[PDB]
Amino acid sequence: MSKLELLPAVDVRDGQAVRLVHGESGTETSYGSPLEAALAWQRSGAEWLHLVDLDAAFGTGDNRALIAEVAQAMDIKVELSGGIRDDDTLAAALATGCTRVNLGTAALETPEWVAKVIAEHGDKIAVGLDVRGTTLRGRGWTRDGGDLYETLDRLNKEGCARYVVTDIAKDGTLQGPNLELLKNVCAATDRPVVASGGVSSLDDLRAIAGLVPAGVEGAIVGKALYAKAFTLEEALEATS
Repeated sequence: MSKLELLPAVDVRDGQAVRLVHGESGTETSYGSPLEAALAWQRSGAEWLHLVDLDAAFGTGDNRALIAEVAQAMDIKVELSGGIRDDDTLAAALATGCTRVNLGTAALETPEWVAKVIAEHGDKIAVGLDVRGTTLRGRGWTRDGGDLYETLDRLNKEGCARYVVTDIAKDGTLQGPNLELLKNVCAATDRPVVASGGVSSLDDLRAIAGLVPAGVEGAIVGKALYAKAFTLEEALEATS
C-alpha cells in the first residue's frame, strides 16, 4: 500500500565499507568501518540492512568473521549476500540469523543447487539477477549467464520467492534506477522484486515506489547514502 521497503547497503572489501562503480573490482571508494556504517543506518531508523561480502563475491578471500560481527549487532532485518555458492557458505550465512540471503552467481553456475536450496529454505532465499539487456552476468567464469526470461521462468517454476534486480550500468554511478528493467521483470513474475543500484536522489526513490503496485517490494541503496545525497531519515519519509 504505497510503502517501498528501503535496504541501506554495507558492502565489505578488505575489512572496509566500500562502494564500487558498475560492480567492478578495483573501483573501491572506502567509507571506513562496516560495523559503524551498519550501526548508523540502524540508529537512523533502517528496517533492513543489505550486507555484502565483496571479497567472497570476487573470490579474493572473504570477510566471514566481520560480516558475522556486523549481523550480530543488528536488531533489524538483514539481507546477506556475497559468494554464497555452496552448502558451507550458505550454512555460515544462514547461521547469522539473517532474514534472507541472496544467491547470484550460483543460479547461473549450478542451477540444480539453487533449486535444492530454494526447496529446502523457502523464502530465506532470494536470487540476484545482474542484467545486461536481456542477458545475465555472474562473477565466476560466466560473463554469459543466460537469457533473462529463460532464467526467470526456471526460477519461477522452482518456487523462487523473490528476485533482486540490478542493471550493472547504473551501479554506483548515481544516474537513476533502470525503471524499464524493473517493470519488465515485474511483468515476468508474481514474486516480489527488489531494486538494486542506481539511486541518486529522493525523486529516484519516489519513482521506484511508483512501481510498488506492479510488484516492486524494496530498493537497496548504497552510494547516495554514503555520498550524503539525502539522509536515511529523508529517504524513509519519502518511501512512506
